Amino acid sequence: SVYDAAAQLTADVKKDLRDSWKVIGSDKKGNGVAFMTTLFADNQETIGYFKRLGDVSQGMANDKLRGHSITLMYALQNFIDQLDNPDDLVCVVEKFAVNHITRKISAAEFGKINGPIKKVLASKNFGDKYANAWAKLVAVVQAAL
Amino acid sequence: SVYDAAAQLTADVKKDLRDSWKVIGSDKKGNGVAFMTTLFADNQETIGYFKRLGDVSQGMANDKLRGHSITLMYALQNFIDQLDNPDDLVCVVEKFAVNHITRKISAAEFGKINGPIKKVLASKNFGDKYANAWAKLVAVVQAAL
Ligand code: HEM
Ligand code: HEM
Repeated sequence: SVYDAAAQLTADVKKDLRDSWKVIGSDKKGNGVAFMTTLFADNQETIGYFKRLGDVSQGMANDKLRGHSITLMYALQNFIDQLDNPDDLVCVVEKFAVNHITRKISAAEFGKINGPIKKVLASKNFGDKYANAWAKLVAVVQAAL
Repeated sequence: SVYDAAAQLTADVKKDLRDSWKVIGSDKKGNGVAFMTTLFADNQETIGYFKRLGDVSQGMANDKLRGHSITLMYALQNFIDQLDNPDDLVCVVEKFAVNHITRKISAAEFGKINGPIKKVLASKNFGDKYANAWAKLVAVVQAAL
């Protein structure tokens, strides 16, 4: 249940998401592409889903991948801004879920993004505490898949 | 080319776009929905395109329509943030273009959003000069359709 999942976003979890997002969200292009390339490096089996992007191994040099990556960061930006209103958070999460449901992405495969996020945050000096806070936000989307 | 359409946006147009977005972009849920409802009111022929959203006459109460409207405002947020780097603006513009190209939305039909934007801007006291600025940004997307 997406509503129960959303209820998991307590005061301290929301604070950690905001604090960390201030840093990660400052460089959407850089951190967005980092999220994606790490995903393709740690989970090669997911690469097939991104056929439209072309050769994802080109990383930042791939215009389609860059455009996709930036936009992805704005989806996360959207979530952060809706944290105060669970009713609004839920409707945007369900909107993005559809984008993935139509691409045949399960909750399990969607969860594979947790690995990249934890790594990127770690390189930014943000540990498990923050990695776990983000896992909860991700869990909200997984509940709609 | 889209690059030609983008690389031509001037400092004065970027200035007006940013000043107006400061206000319009501060209430993404309200202004986003206003954009959509005004479109349906003045261009009823477009309603059929949004069947996934269900009964769009429900307005704000329609969770699907609300989720779509908020997200659309972030697409614009994206555009606004990439104004000083045509290279990034182009890759994101082309990304959103595909979303519409897939729905068979022509450059002419996409331009229908100009009316709603003009009216919403006006409700906030941003005149024709500001409406023309936005028409120029919309044209960047049109160059890609
Ligand atoms: C933090 C997690 C994630 C977020 C916020 C996110 C966000 C997005 C956004 C905004 C889009 C564009 C939607 C559209 O225009 O159709 C997208 C597309 C896509 N996503 Fe995700 N995504 C995430 C994780 C994943 C994961 C882990 C997978 C699969 C293992 C996945 C697979 C896809 C696919 C297949 C597309 C279509 C790409 C294309 O062909 O253009 N996403 N995602
Ligand atoms: C200010 C210009 C506009 C922006 C920024 C914009 C943005 C968006 C975004 C972000 C989506 C979601 C893409 C996805 O997840 O697949 C979308 C969907 C769509 N847009 Fe636009 N759009 C604009 C104008 C228009 C206009 C004028 C039309 C039609 C004349 C149009 C028709 C559609 C349709 C049919 C969809 C699919 C809706 C659905 O089934 O979920 N858009 N748009």
